[PDB]
Amino acid sequence: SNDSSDPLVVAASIIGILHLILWILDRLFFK
Amino acid sequence: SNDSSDPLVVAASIIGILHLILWILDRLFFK
Amino acid sequence: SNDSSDPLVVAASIIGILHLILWILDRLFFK
Amino acid sequence: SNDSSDPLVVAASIIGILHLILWILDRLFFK
Ligand SMILES: Brc1ccc(C[NH2+][C@]23C[C@H]4C[C@H](C[C@H](C4)C2)C3)s1
Repeated sequence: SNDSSDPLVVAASIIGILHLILWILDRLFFK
Repeated sequence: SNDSSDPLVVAASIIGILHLILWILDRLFFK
Repeated sequence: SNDSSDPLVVAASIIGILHLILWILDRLFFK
Repeated sequence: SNDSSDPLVVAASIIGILHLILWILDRLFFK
C-alpha cells in the first residue's frame, strides 16, 4: 500500500489543490 | 497506459500551469 | 539512499510547503 | 536519458521555482 504509493505524492496534490481553494476564494470575492 | 503513468502526475503539472495562467493574468493587467 | 529517493521530490514538497508559510502569513495579517 | 527521467518532473520544479521568482519579487518590493 504505502510502498506502492508514497504519502509525498498525495500531499503534493493536496498542497496544490488546497492552496487553490484558499487562493481562489481570495480572488473569488474580488478580481 | 495508466500503470505506466498515473493521472496524479498529469494533474500536478496542470495545477501548476493552470494556476499560473490565472495568477499571471491577474498580475498581467497590473504589477 | 539517494537512488531510493531523489532530492527533487523532497524539494518539491518543501517548495509548496515553504511557499505556503510565506503566502499564508501574508494573508494571515489581512484577508 | 529521457526514460530514466521524464521532462514532467523537471518542469514541475521549474514551475514552482520559476513562479517563486516572480511571486517573491512582487512581495520583495512591498510586504
Ligand atoms: Br512547485 C510544485 C508544485 C507541486 C509539486 C509536486 N510535483 C511533483 C511532480 C512529479 C514528481 C514529484 C512527485 C509528483 C510527480 C508531484 C513532484 S512541485
